[PDB]
Amino acid sequence: GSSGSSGMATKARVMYDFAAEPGNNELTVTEGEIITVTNPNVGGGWLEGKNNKGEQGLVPTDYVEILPNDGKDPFSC
Repeated sequence: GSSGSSGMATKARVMYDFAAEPGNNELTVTEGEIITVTNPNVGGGWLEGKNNKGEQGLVPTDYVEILPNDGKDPFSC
């Protein structure tokens, strides 16, 4: 029926409101705002996420902490 245990659709929640300079390879996000993770492993401790607009930019993993996915559910409790 389904495919994948953890899932490919990774999500991350912003802990602190971060701003990206105009005309830069960075993305602008806000605290509480969630986005789609595409490249969580860029190189150095950064990740690439896309916004509703469809734009992609670099964001400091220190500002946003990726959230886990639905892990293998436990057997009949």
